[PDB]
Amino acid sequence: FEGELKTLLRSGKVILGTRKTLKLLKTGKVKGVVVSSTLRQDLKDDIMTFSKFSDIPIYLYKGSGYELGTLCGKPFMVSVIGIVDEGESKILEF
RNA sequence: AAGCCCUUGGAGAGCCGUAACGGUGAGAAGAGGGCGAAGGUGUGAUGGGCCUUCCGUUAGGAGGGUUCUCCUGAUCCCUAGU
Repeated sequence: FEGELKTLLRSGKVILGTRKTLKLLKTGKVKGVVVSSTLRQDLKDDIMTFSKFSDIPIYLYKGSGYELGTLCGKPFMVSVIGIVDEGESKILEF
């Protein structure tokens, strides 16, 4: 997973944070979403509800928002990642 | 006003902020808003009560003024922190 995520952020277009990627999910404008396991429960089952209405891949990350933020290189936590453009990586088949 | 809420917005190797601790992608600053102390300002009140002058000096009667610019201040009151 980390191999594709390295390539995804190098060339693709990405959205960090719950609020911005939650609105795009309701209108069906994200290719895919990855969720860390430490996200708040009220927001996690909102992701799962709106995902069944549009057939968008959902990936459940094992770690927390801190080692998900560190993978992106961003100095603080990111709990939800919205994939709006794959770029050239091969992540969207998961 | 503090505090807590609501839309928008989208930040980092940084920004915002306190008397201090601090806050932030689980969404900061910036823009607008909602609920919101003690008190204050009007009305209550050409009502009083306060200072004062003159006459008759019995009973009383007839007038005048009650404005303006600042400072300090609780161990009383309400409001948030830690």
